Amino acid sequence: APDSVDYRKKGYVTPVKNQGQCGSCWAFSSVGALEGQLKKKTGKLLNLSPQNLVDCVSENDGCGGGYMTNAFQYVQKNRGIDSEDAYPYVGQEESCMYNPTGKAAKCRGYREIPEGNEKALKRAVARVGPVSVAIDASLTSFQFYSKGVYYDESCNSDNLNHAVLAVGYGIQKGNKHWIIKNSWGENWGNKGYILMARNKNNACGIANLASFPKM
Ligand SMILES: *C(#N)C1=NC([C][C][C]N2[C][C][C][C][C]2)=[C]C(C2=[C]C(C(F)(F)F)=[C][C]=[C]2)=N1
Repeated sequence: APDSVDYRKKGYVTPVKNQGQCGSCWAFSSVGALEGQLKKKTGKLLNLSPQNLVDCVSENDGCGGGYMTNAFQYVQKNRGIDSEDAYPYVGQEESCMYNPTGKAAKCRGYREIPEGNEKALKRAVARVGPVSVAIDASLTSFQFYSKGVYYDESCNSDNLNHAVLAVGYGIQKGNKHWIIKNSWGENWGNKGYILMARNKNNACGIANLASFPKM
């Protein structure tokens, strides 16, 4: 469709994951944006290791939460991130066991979308690929999402408490959206995904903490 993109159809997006009981959403957001850039740069991707991030990004709080920017900084400084197959997800924080022989991607830094600018976010998604985004995911209504374009007037754009991955944008039945990849399993939402309101005054803080890795 004109003025839309869906990166899942272009091979930039791996299967939806389940973080389990661990607060590693940021590690799944981060590996997601890295996966997209792997495909962009090399023509192929593989699953990258969230557990590598949870365990080794000491600036974040493991299963207590974190920021995607810190993970990108880590992959750059560490000269790599392992594959999921080299360093599998266990759902709790463990000692850092990074080994460069399982290295599957690299990072030369990151950029942040100007705060609150959805138009800038759309150009990022159009010109880069999948972009890491933070949202207010606290509402009951967010959690019980199944179909349509999500909008709730109660969403607080200043309460950013959950990390997700913007993998496209479009319009459905006259409602502009972002295609959002979550890490609560394929059972959640619509096969792991949520369509969130686009251009509805930065609904849920969608454009407030957006970043992508340079590769
Ligand atoms: C993700 N996952 C995640 N987890 C946490 C800790 C657990 C939060 N809590 C939410 C309600 C129900 C059960 C558990 C914290 C964060 C977090 C993420 C961000 C970011 F901006 F990066 F999106 C900011 C603050 C906290 N994410």
